Parts: sequence; structure tokens; C-alpha cells
Amino acid sequence: DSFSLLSQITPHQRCSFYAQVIKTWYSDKNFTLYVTDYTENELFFPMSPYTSSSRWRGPFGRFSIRCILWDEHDFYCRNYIKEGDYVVMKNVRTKIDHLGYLECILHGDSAKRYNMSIEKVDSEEPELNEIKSRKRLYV
Repeated sequence: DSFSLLSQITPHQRCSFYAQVIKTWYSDKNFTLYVTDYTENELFFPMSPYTSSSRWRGPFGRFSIRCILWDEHDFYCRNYIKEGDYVVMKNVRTKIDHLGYLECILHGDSAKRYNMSIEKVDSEEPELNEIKSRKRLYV
């Protein structure tokens, strides 16, 4: 249907959003992104500022969502989407993990049944103006 702020997404729905990539992690099974639009969601994991060792600089608290990418989504993004990039995720699915936190999932879809996509957004696009503005306010 249309785009949501990350504060508006709920579990077990299809949604679309713009976000900034905070963290990436590739593995032999999948590719993981942690993204934010600097809006808070009560089901996101609360990122701690106190962790003894971490390369995460922010945002802290419940402001970012983990996205797991498998199969073609992994192969496409794993050496392409980078920390600090802006992304637009379209028609992606949300779920709740074993511990109750929201996450986003992109399952391999060779049948092309669900129409999902993730693409990089050029940093000058106006749809990113609110993220940039909220980042300033968050900080």
C-alpha cells in the first residue's frame, strides 16, 4: 500500500520504509542489516550505551530494527549495502523473534510471490530529509 515510519510498523505485516543502515554483518548463511529512521518502536531491541566493547555508536534504546536477508537478497546486498547508506525496503515482512523483538525478514522468493525489494537510495533524495532531521534531534 504505502510507506510507514519505523515507529508505525507492527509484527506480522508487510511494510515499506526508508531507513539509514547502521550496521551490517555478513555470514555464510545470510546477510544482516540494522537500520533506523530515528523513530522509536516499543518492540525494537533496546541498544545499550554501556556494552563493554561495541562498535555501535548509536542510536541507543529501541530505535533500530534487524533485517535478515537470505538467498538472492543476501547475494545482492552482502557486498553492496554498506554502513551509512540509505535504503528503501518495499513490501518486506515483519515477525517477532524468540525473545519477543520485532525483526524484518527477506526470504528467498524465486517463485516471485511476494514482490519485495531493497535498494540503495542516493543520499540527496528528499525522502531522506526527515531521517536527517530526526538524526539531528536525536543527537
